[PDB]
Amino acid sequence: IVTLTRFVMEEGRKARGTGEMTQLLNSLCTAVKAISTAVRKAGILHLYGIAGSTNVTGDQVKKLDVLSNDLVINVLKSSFATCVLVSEEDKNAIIVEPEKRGKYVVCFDPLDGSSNIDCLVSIGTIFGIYRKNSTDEPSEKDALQPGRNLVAAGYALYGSATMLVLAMVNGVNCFMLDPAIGEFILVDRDVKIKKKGSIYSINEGYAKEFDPAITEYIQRKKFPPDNSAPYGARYVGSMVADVHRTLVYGGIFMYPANKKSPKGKLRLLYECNPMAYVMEKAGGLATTGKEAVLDIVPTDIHQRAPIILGSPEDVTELLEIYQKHA
Amino acid sequence: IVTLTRFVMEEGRKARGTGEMTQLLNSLCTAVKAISTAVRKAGILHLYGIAGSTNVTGDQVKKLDVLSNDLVINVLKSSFATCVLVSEEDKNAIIVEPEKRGKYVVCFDPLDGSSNIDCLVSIGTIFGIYRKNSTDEPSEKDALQPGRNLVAAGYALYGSATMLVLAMVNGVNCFMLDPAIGEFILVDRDVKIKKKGSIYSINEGYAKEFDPAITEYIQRKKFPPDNSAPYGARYVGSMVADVHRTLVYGGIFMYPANKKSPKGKLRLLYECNPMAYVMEKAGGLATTGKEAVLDIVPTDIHQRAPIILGSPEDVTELLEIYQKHA
Amino acid sequence: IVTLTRFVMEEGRKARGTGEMTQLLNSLCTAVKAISTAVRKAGILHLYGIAGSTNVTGDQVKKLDVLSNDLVINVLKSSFATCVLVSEEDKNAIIVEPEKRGKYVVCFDPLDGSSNIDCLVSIGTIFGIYRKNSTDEPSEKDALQPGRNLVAAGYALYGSATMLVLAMVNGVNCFMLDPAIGEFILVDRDVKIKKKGSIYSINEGYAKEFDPAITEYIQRKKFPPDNSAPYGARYVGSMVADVHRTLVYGGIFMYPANKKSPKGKLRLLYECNPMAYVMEKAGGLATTGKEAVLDIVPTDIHQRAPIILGSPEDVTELLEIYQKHA
Amino acid sequence: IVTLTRFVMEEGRKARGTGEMTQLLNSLCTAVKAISTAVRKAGILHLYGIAGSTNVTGDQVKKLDVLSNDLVINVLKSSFATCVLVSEEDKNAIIVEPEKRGKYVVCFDPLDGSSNIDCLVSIGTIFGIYRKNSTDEPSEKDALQPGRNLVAAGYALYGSATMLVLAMVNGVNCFMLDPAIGEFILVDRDVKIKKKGSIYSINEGYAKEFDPAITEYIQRKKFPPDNSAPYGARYVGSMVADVHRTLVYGGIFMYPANKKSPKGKLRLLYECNPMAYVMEKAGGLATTGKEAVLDIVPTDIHQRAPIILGSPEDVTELLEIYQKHA
Ligand SMILES: Nc1ncnc2c1ncn2[C@@H]1O[C@H](COP(=O)(O)O)[C@@H](O)[C@H]1O
Ligand SMILES: Nc1ncnc2c1ncn2[C@@H]1O[C@H](COP(=O)(O)O)[C@@H](O)[C@H]1O
Ligand SMILES: Nc1ncnc2c1ncn2[C@@H]1O[C@H](COP(=O)(O)O)[C@@H](O)[C@H]1O
Ligand SMILES: Nc1ncnc2c1ncn2[C@@H]1O[C@H](COP(=O)(O)O)[C@@H](O)[C@H]1O
Ligand SMILES: O=P(O)(O)OC[C@H]1O[C@](O)(CO)[C@@H](O)[C@@H]1O
Ligand SMILES: O=P(O)(O)OC[C@H]1O[C@](O)(CO)[C@@H](O)[C@@H]1O
Ligand SMILES: O=P(O)(O)OC[C@H]1O[C@](O)(CO)[C@@H](O)[C@@H]1O
Ligand SMILES: O=P(O)(O)OC[C@H]1O[C@](O)(CO)[C@@H](O)[C@@H]1O
Ligand SMILES: [Mn+2]
Ligand SMILES: [Mn+2]
Ligand SMILES: [Mn+2]
Ligand SMILES: [Mn+2]
Ligand SMILES: [Mn+2]
Ligand SMILES: [Mn+2]
Ligand SMILES: [Mn+2]
Ligand SMILES: [Mn+2]
Repeated sequence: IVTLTRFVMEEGRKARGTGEMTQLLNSLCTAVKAISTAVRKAGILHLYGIAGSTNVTGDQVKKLDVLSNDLVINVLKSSFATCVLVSEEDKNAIIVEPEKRGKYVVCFDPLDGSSNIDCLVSIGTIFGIYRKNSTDEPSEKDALQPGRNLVAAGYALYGSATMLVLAMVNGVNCFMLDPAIGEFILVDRDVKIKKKGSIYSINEGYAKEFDPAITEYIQRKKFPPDNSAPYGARYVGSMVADVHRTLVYGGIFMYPANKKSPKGKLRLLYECNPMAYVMEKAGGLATTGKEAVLDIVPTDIHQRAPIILGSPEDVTELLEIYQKHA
Repeated sequence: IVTLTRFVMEEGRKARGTGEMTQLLNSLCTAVKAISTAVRKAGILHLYGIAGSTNVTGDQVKKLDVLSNDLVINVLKSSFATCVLVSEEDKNAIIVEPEKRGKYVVCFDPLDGSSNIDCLVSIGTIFGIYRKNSTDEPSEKDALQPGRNLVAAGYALYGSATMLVLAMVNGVNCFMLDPAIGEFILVDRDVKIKKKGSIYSINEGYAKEFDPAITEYIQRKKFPPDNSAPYGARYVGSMVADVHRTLVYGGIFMYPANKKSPKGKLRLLYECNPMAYVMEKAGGLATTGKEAVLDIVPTDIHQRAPIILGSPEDVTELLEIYQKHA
Repeated sequence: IVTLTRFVMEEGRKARGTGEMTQLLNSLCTAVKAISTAVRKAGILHLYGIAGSTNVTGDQVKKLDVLSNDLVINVLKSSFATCVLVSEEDKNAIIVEPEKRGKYVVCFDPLDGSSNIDCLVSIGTIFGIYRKNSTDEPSEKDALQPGRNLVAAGYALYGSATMLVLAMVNGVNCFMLDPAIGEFILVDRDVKIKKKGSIYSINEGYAKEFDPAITEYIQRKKFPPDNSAPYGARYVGSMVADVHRTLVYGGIFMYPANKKSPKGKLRLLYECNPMAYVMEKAGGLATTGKEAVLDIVPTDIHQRAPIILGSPEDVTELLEIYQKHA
Repeated sequence: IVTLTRFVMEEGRKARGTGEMTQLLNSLCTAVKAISTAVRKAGILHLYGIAGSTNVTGDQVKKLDVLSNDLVINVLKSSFATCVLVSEEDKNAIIVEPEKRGKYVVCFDPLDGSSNIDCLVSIGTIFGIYRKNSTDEPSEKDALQPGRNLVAAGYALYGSATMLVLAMVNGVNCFMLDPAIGEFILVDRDVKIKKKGSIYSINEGYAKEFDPAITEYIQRKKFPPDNSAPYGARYVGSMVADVHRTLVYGGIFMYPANKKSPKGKLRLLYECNPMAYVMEKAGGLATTGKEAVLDIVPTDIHQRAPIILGSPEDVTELLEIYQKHA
C-alpha cells in the first residue's frame, strides 16, 4: 500500500513544504538502500577489514565506515537541501559548496555498530536534521544546536530485516525495505512505546566503573523488591539495535556516565540526540541521569553524553535513584 | 572463487561419498536461502505475528516458525537422503516415507531466536546430522544418539548478512550468501576459535536464580583479580548470533542450569549439540558445567541441557569453578 | 554517479518547477520497478494466462496487463499530480478524484507487447504526459490533444535489461534499473539517432495487404539500387523493443496502414505519440506516411494510426515513395 | 514445488547415474545464474562495449562474450565432470587438466545474440553434451560427433524472464529463474511443439541471396494458396529467442544456406545441434534443407550449417519445396 516516498510527500504536502525537506529525505533513503545492499554481502565484497585510521572520537575505522560515509556525504550533497554536515567520520563540519547548498544541517553516524560488523550482528545508520538558524555564512556552529531543535530524526537498522524508522513533529513511523523492488514499505504507522517494559539493556562489563545509581538500579532489575519477576537482560552491542528493540518491546537502554567517561561514550550529535528525539516522539524519555538529552546545548560536535532511554516508567524509576543519591 | 556447492562436492568426493550426504546438504541450502529471503522482508509479508500454538517445548509459535519449518521438512524429504527428522516444532520424530527415505537423521531448529523476530534482531536456523545406526525400522530412537556421533553440524545466521557455517570431521568453514546470484560463497576456510577472548555472554536477568559458580565467574569477569581489564558483556538474545560472535571474536557464551531449570533452557538435540560440535571442531569447548555436551546420551528428543561454550581457556576457567564448588 | 531521482530533480529545478512534474515521474518509476520485478518472474507467479476479457481496442487481456495496469492507475493517482488518465486497458478516460487530483493528463500502455509475454520476449510500458488546457471540469477531452503538446514521454523496456528511456523538451536520456538497489542509473545522456541506419523492421506477414509504397520500399531494402548491401531485417514483435533498437542502432520501424487497417494498428494516444515524441527528440522522424504523428488532433482516445519512425534519412526516403505514388 | 536441482537428481537417480552428469548440470546452472545477473545490469557494469578481438568464426567480441565465457570455462572445469570443452570464443578445443577431468565433452555458445546486446534485446547461452567415446587421450576429436550422440542439450534465455530449457533422452522441461532466491523453478514439464504454427521467422535482408526454395516458401507464407491467412512474421535477431518462441507458439525458424554462405551462418557444434536436439525432443524437426542436422558428422569444430526447425508440418512443407527443386 504505502511507500516511504508516498508517505514522505503526503505528510510534507500537508505541512505546505517547499519539497526541500523532501529531496533531502529521499536522498537519504537511496543512501540507506545502498549501504544495506553492501552490508547484506559485505564479506563477499571484502568490506570487513580496516580502512586504516582513527576517528576524531577514537574509533578504529573500517572500510564499511568509509563506503557508507562517502555515500551519505554524496547523497546529502547532491540533494541541494543541506549546508552543513556533521559526520562521525569527519573531524570538522562539512560545509556544502554554495551552488549545491540548502538550508539544512545534517548530523549522522554513517555506520553505527562497528564492534559488530565482523561477527555479522545488526548495525545501522543514525541521522538528525536541524533547520539553519544563523544568517552567518554556514559554519560548524549551525550544528551546535540542542536536540529540542530537531525537525527530523531517525536511523536505519540493517537487522534480520532492513528497517527505516523516522520521527518528526507528529510522530514515529517504521518502513521496511523490500529488497525485491528497492522501496521502503510502511510497516508501522505512528508508533508508541510501552509505559513500562521488562528488559534492561546495558554493558555490565563496566559493573566496576559504574556509579551508585546504575548499580542500585540493575540490582533492582535482578532482585525485584515487589518480588515480581526479574527483568530480562539484552545487549546486542549495536546502539541502533538495542534502541529499536526498546522501541518495539519496551524496557530501557543504558550507556551511563562511568568513573572513566564522565560523559559516557555515545556522541551527542549523531548517536544520542536523534535516538532521544525518536524516543520522546514515541512517548518515552531520554536522560543523562541528570537532564534531558534534547535540552543540552552542545559546545563540541564530537561531544559525548550519557544516555538513559525507553519506557517512561522505567526511565523515571531510575531518575528517582539518581535523585535519591545526588 | 568457491561456492558451497563446489566445496561440498570436492570435500565429499575426497571422502569417497555416494553423493547422498551431498544431495542432503544442498537441499538444506535451498531451505536456508528461502528462509533468508522471507526473513529479509518478513514484516512486508505479514510474517510477524503468531501462527497460534504452543510447542512440545513451550514456545509461543510464530508464522516464521511455521513457514521455515515446512520448508525444511519439505526439502529434507525430497532429498532422498534422510529417514528420521526431529524438529523443534514437532512433538514426535518425523519418519520419512519409504520411497523418499535415506540413511540420515536430521535434527533442527528451523528458526532459532523467536524472542528476536519482531524487533528485527538476528535469528537463524540450526541443524545436526547423524548416520543411521539401527537396522530397526527407523524410529525416534535413531535420533537419541549423543553428540560425538554427529557427521555434520552447522547453522545459518540471518544477521546483518546471511551466513552458513558448517562443521564436519575435518573442520569449520563459513560461507556467506550473495543475494544477487543466490549462492553461498566461502568466506572463511577452516576457522579456529581464540584460546581466550574477552567477552562473556549471558542473560543476567537470572542473577538471582543462578548457581554459586556462574555467580562467582561473572564477578571475576567484572572484577578481574589480576587487575586486568573487565570482559565486555554481550547478549544478543539469539543463540545463533551469540554463538557465532563467540566463534569469530572468542570469549564465552552461557545458558547454565539455574534453580528453576535443573537442565537449562536450550534443547540438547537441535540447539546444544550442533553448537557444541561446531564449537569443538573450531578448537573450543562445550560443557554442562559438569560434562561435555557431545557425550550425553539423550533419552528424550526435546530434552534440555545447560551449555557453556567458547574459548577453551575461558570455558576451562569456569569448569574449575564448578569443581571448586561441587 | 547519477540516479533518475537525482537527474529528475536537477532538470526540474532548473526549469523552476513546482515539484509536481516530479512527484508524478517518481511515482511512475516505482510503477515500472514493480512491473519489472513481476515480469522477471511472471511465470513463477502464474502471471502468464488470460485475465479474461477483450479491450476497447480488441486485445485478448492477460493478467500482466491487469496487474501492471492497476499499479500505474494506483501510482499515478496517489501522486497528487494528474487529473485525467487514459489507459489501453480502460474504455473511458479515468478522472482522478478531486482531492488527489493534479494538473496532468497521462496516457499509457501499461504493458506493451502482449503477443510476446508467454514466449518471454521483450515487453514494456509506454506513457505520455500533457499539461491540462481546459478550465473545464477535467474530461476525456483533455487527452484529445495532438502529440506536439507533450511535455514528457518515454517508455520502459523490460529487455535483457530493464531500461527507462525519457524525453522532454531538452532531449532523450536512458536510465537502466539496477535490481540490486532498486534505482535507475543514467546510462546514456542526451541520446541522438543516426541520420541513416541499415535495419528495416516490419511484420512482412502483411506483404499482401500492404500498399505500393511500403512494397516498393521493402524491395529497395532487399535489392539496393546503388548496389549497396541490403538492410538487415529485424522485428521483435514488441513495439517498445523495436523502437528502442531503432533508437540506438538507427534504421527504421514500420507499422503502416494496410488494405485492412486504413489507420494501421497501433494506437495514437499511448503507443504512437509517445514513441514519436521520443523519436523526434532524438533527431529522427515519425510519419503516417502522409503527415507527422505529433500534429494529429485525435478525436477518439483509442484511435489508431500508421507509423513510420527512425533515422531521418530512411524515414525521408520512404516519405518520398509515398509522394511518388499519391 | 520443484527446483532444477531437485528435478535433476530425481531424473538422474532413476537412470542410475554416478552423480557426474549431475555435478556438471548444476555447475552449468550457477554459470547461467551468474551470467543472468550481469546481463540484467550489464550497462551499469560497463559490459556493453568491445573486449577487443575477432573470433575463430568471425565475431567482433564483446566483454559479455568474455565474462560469460570465462565463467562457463571455470564452472565446467571445477565440476570434475568434463574432459573436452568447445567454446564459440575459443579457437581450439579446451582439454581439461587430468585431475579435474571427467568423461564429458561440452560445446557451448557462452553468449548467443551479440548483435542484440547493446539494444537490450533478448540473448542467451546454448550448450550441448556428449559422453566421451575414445579411449584416446581426450582430443578435439571427441567433440566431432554428430548430433544424434547428444546426451543433454539446452540453452538459457535471458528474455523478459530468465529461462533454462533442458532436453534429454526423455523430453524437454522448462525452468524459470526466480531472482529472489536464486533457484530455477520448473515451469513447464515435458514440453511438446505444435504440429503446425503460423509464424515464419527469417532475416529477409538476404531475400536476394536466398535460394529458390526459401523464396518460394516465404511467398507461400505471405500469399497462402489455400487462401488461408498469411503467417505472422517474427525475427528477434537472437537465435535463442526465436528458437524458443518457435518452441512455445509453434511455427518455423530459418537460417538457410544462401549464395554466400554455402553452409549457412550458424555453427553446427554450439548453435545448431543443441537447438536441433531440443527441438526434435519436443516433436519438431531440424534440417539443412537436405538432411537432418543431428546426423551430420562434423569435421571442423567451428563449422557452420544451414538450419530449418520448428513445427513438423511446416518444416515438412518446406523440405518438400527443397525436393521439388533439387
Ligand atoms: N516531507 C515532509 N514531511 C513533514 N514535514 C515537512 C516535509 N517537507 C517539509 N516539511 C516541513 O516544512 C518545513 C520546511 O519545508 P521545506 O520548505 O521543504 O524545507 C520543514 O521544517 C518541515 O517541518
Ligand atoms: N559432501 C561431503 N563432505 C564430506 N564428507 C562426505 C560428503 N559426502 C559424504 N561424505 C562422507 O561419506 C559418508 C557417507 O557418504 P554418503 O555415501 O553420501 O552418505 C558421510 O558420513 C561423510 O562422512
Ligand atoms: N523534473 C522536471 N524536469 C523537467 N521539467 C520540469 C520538471 N518539473 C517541472 N518541469 C517543467 O515545469 C512545468 C511545470 O512543473 P510543475 O510545476 O512541477 O508542474 C512542466 O511542464 C515542465 O516542463
Ligand atoms: N541427472 C541426470 N538426469 C538424467 N540422466 C542422467 C543424470 N545423471 C546421469 N544420467 C544418465 O546416466 C549417464 C551417466 O551418468 P553419470 O554416471 O552421472 O555420468 C548419463 O549419460 C545419463 O544419460
Ligand atoms: O562496546 P560498548 O562499551 O558496550 O559500547 C557499545 C556502543 O558502541 C557503539 O558501537 C558506538 O561506539 C554503539 O553502537 C554501542 O551502543
Ligand atoms: O530469553 P532468554 O532466557 O535470555 O534465552 C534466550 C535463548 O532463547 C532462545 O531463543 C531459544 O529459546 C535462544 O536462541 C536464546 O539463547
Ligand atoms: O502482431 P503484429 O501484427 O506484428 O503487430 C505487433 C504490434 O502489436 C503490439 O503488441 C501492440 O498491438 C506492438 O507492441 C507490436 O508492434
Ligand atoms: O544477423 P543475422 O544475419 O540476421 O543472423 C542472426 C543470427 O546471428 C546470431 O547472433 C549468431 O551469429 C544468432 O543468434 C542469430 O540467429
Ligand atoms: Mn560510525
Ligand atoms: Mn554509532
Ligand atoms: Mn525454533
Ligand atoms: Mn532456538
Ligand atoms: Mn497494453
Ligand atoms: Mn502496446
Ligand atoms: Mn557467443
Ligand atoms: Mn550464438
